[PDB]
This record gives sequence, structure tokens and C-alpha cells, in this order.
Amino acid sequence: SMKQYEHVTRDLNPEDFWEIIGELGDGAFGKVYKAQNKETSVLAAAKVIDTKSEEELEDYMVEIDILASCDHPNIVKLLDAFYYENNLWILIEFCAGGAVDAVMLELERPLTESQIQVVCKQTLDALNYLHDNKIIHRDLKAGNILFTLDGDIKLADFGVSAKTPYWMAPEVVMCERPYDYKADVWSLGITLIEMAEIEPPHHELNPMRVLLKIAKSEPPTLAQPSRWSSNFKDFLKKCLEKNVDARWTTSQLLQHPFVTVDSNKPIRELIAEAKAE
Ligand SMILES: COc1ccc2cc(-c3nc[nH]c3-c3ccncc3)ccc2c1
Repeated sequence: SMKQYEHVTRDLNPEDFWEIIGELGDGAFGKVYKAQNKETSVLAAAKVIDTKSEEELEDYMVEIDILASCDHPNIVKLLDAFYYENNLWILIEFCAGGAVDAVMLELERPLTESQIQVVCKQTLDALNYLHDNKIIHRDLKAGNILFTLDGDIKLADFGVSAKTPYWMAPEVVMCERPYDYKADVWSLGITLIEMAEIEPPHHELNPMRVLLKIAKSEPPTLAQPSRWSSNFKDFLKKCLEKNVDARWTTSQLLQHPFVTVDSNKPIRELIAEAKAE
């Protein structure tokens, strides 16, 4: 009778294995450090979470085990996880380009369409893998999308938006097993608008009004539609579809002409400009 015996998270001092090079983001996206393995010299990013209950901790440890089980080139690898002195430390592969939203704030501008296309394609590849393996992400947003040194995307988890449920699907707002595959697809659509406009739809509202606004409004569209291609606008319509029967799956979206793209050059250019700023 096969059974999982233990989590991958260890009850050990992370400092026994990892050196902290420095804090990343100066608090702008949480308590995050650049770290380096003492024996192997491998680089990592370490996120430290102060858990508030046994139940919260267990939920995180379950989620970490899922991440550890993923094997896809566009999903970040888990390098280590520790629980030590009331803190959860989660270490992933270091992604020298950082998070997509942090890049936008650094450069004070959104991604160009050619950049969004690449991010969309690679993130959709990761999301499709998850869905095919019966996993839902539930927190898709630009703060969970990371750039490598070579201009590829890695999907992460537990990210914080760089500086409220903006990415939540309307049926999930209205019906509180609430999250499912279709809800992730909606969140992808919101993330695309986030990358096109820096902030997601309804960012200007009082946050208390946001769920109501999502429930009662038509799906959001791009604020300046003449700046974007018909393919991008159509791809968005397939994600941001209130009728759950008509909202496209990740397998359908993979065939959409918007994500027919062969080169990550636009992202290499983006991160070279961020790196030189
Ligand atoms: C799943 O555990 C983690 C651990 C570190 C994380 C760091 C980030 C992050 N946010 C801004 N920059 C980073 C980051 C991630 C990897 N390499 C450099 C910077 C996002 C999600 C993370 C999630």
C-alpha cells in the first residue's frame, strides 16, 4: 500500500548548507535572498516565510512537494526547502533576470508585444504541463514569472507582486474545490494585461471593490487596443471569457497564432537593458 512517507522540506538550519550573498529587491517583492551552496557553489534564490500555524505550514509543505515533483524546462527547480526557527526557507534555482513585474518597475515601462509573446508561449508551456499532470497553479501573475540569464522563462510559485485578488476568475469570485484549470487560464489572461500595462485591471480601485467589479464587469480588454495586434487581442479573448464552456484550454491556446514564435531574442534584449540600468 504505497504511501508518501515524508515531505522534502527538512527540519534543518539552511546555513549549514547555504551562504547568503545578499537580499534581493530591498523588500519590494518580500523576504528574498540570493544564496550559494557551500559545497557545490550552485546559486539559488531563497524565500523566507514566517508561517502562522501548523495548518498553514503543512499546506506550504504539500505545495513544495508538488513543485519538487515538476520536471519541465519552464518551471523553476526546487533546490532545497527547510523549516527552521519558525521560518520556512524555500530555495529555487537562481534566475538572473528576476521577476517580470520587477523588471517592468525597474524600467518604468511595460513589455513590448514581441516580449509578451515569448513570455506567453513559455508560460503556457509550463501551465499546460501542470494541467496535464492534474495540477493547478492558482496564483498565476507576473510576480511568479522569472527570467533566466539566457532569456527563458521559469514559472515559480509564492511570488509577491513587486511594489488584493486581481487575477481571480469571475466564477471563482461568485462561487466561494473553487479553483480549477479554467481559472488558471483566466489568470493567464490577466497576467498578459499586467505585462502590457504594468498593473492588472482595476489596480486603481479601492481594493474592497475589486471582487465586486470582477463579478459584475465584462472581461477586461487592453486599454489602448490600437497599440496591439489582432492576434494578441484574440488570444486574450479566449482566456478572458466569462462563459466557462467557451474559455479555451491550455492545449487549445498552444495552437493559437499569438504563441507561434521561434526566438527568445526579445527577452534577451529586455534583460540586457535591465542589466545595464
Ligand atoms: C518557490 O520558492 C521561491 C523561492 C524564491 C523566489 C524568488 C522570487 C523572486 N522574486 C523576485 N525575484 C526573484 C528571484 C527568483 C529567482 N532568482 C532571482 C530572483 C520569486 C519566487 C520565489 C519562490
